[PDB]
Formats: sequence, structure tokens, C-alpha cells
Amino acid sequence: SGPSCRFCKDDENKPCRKCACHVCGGREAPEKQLLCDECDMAFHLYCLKPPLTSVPPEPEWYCPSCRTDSSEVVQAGE
Ligand SMILES: [Zn+2]
Ligand SMILES: [Zn+2]
Ligand SMILES: [Zn+2]
Repeated sequence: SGPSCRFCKDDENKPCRKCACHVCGGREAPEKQLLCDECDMAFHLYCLKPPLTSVPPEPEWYCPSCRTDSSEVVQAGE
């Protein structure tokens, strides 16, 4: 019925990359997790660049990669 993530095998406790903080490949230190609305992806304070010592006062949270001008190159030659 819901978003049944095949990577999790439905179970949250299994090491599934696409629901973890990919920057260190883990879900640990939940206190320091910062989720990115548009990336659908968990991060950590100590996994940011510049690494924040504390949570920002911004309710909506975008990672540095969201304002990075060096975007991924959409591969041509279809
Ligand atoms: Zn998952
Ligand atoms: Zn992390
Ligand atoms: Zn982001």
C-alpha cells in the first residue's frame, strides 16, 4: 500500500543505502540527522560541507549540493 522500499525489504533496521546518510553510508547518530526535502535523503551535521556544529534555524533544509553550480552532466548521444 505505502512506499514499500525493496532495498529495505520493508524492514527499516536493515542497512539500505537509499534511506541512509550516503555521505558515511549509515543511519546512526539520529540526533545529528538533517533530511533534505527535495533529495528525500538523510545527512548528518558532521557529514556537511561546511560541517555545521548545530542545526540551522531554517525549517525547510537544503544541502550544499542543492545550491552547487557544478551540477551532474546529463549524458548526451541518445
Ligand atoms: Zn530503503
Ligand atoms: Zn552521515
Ligand atoms: Zn539536497
